[PDB]
Amino acid sequence: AMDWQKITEKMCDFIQEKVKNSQSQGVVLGLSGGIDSALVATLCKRALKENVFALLMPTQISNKANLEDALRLCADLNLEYKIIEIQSILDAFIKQSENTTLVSLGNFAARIRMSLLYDYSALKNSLVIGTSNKSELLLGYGTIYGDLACAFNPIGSLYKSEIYALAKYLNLHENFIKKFSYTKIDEGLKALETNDEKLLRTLDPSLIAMLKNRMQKNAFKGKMPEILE
Amino acid sequence: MDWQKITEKMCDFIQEKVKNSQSQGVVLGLSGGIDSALVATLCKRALKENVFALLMPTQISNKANLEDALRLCADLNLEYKIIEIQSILDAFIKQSENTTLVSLGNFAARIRMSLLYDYSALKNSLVIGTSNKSELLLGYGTIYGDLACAFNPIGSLYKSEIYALAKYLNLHENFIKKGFSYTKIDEGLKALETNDEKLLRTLDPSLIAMLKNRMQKNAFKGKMPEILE
Repeated sequence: AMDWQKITEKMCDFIQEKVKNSQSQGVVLGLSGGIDSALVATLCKRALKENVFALLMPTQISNKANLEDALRLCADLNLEYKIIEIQSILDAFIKQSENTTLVSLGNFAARIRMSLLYDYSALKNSLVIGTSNKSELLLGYGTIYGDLACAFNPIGSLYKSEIYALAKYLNLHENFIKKFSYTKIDEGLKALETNDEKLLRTLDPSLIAMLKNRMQKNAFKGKMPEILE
Repeated sequence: MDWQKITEKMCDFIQEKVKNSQSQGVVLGLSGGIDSALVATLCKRALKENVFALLMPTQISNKANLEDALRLCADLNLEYKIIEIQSILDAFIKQSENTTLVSLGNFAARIRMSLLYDYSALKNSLVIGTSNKSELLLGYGTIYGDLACAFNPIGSLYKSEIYALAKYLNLHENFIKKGFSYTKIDEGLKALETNDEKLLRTLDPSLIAMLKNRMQKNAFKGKMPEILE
């Protein structure tokens, strides 16, 4: 357990600092209906008031709780937004692809969202604020140039488990929390990162072997392209 | 300067990235420009059969760029695919609220990077970049567009050096047409980078003011997103 009031203020400062030190007037984020997203949208409204904009980009719109939740948020925060259903763009890429896996579909969709976010950011003279947490950053869940693309990110050093607790501190709607203590994954991640050789022996070796396996093979995502000299 | 040695250094580099990777080879975008063609030439020398190119013009009618790119592929025995992207592009534009030559170009660049990344998964390969140092310093490229790649062998060579190296490697003349010399821009860029206060007083101040103005406002393209701590 830690100091959320102080953490929150630190984050708002940081957000304000990026916008003041920039030629931009505000930020835009993608808002999917997940806890990270909603957290970042909350902080942004606290920090920037009217200068916030969200794109909601599901691939299909029918009856997904995610959209319900996303929209209930936008209305609640008085956040300006636009729903853009991306199946069409996605179909057009798929027709040019020679591979038809789901993984391939997810990667496209992630980069379609980044392209739209960036297009709107030029429109609105704004920065793109990232929403990846430290767990997903260490494990390389994201797509490079996908949801990993942004100008900055206030929550990139908080583990998933910390996100939950922070969200609870800020009274985010319960649907975010539904769908403090660290999970086993987060604790192993944290132990490895802080070389807590002490907790490490406590933990399950098979788990650690996989946590190590992931971060190793996906480290290139946190790095710039290597230019030869 | 010593092209034979530079060539061999680059081939080593390219081989070193593929060996040290889970990947079997590389894939690049091939537009018909000198950088591209140069990189494709190096790749075939370095990796033989393990190279693949995507040619993604926005429209296909009778552009010399396509002729030149295809002439290259056949001549190098490079495996490739032509993907005309105007459909994907129409699909984005339809969701955009800001029509602008700049807006289009950016979508186009990010479409190409998405297809490159998709084919790279398909072929279990890395995406090799093709930006030269001049374009890197001046911030011509699109972030997460043509700036997105795993690595880049030519990112430290100025445009003027590209031309000379190309001439050394006997690239088809159409690339060169459209004892070497640096352009004014490149020499100013080089002078600034290497703090040659000596050549600097030689040069035109208006030029330098602009070179400085560019690199300053586009330095964020060479940097990762800033995460708050």
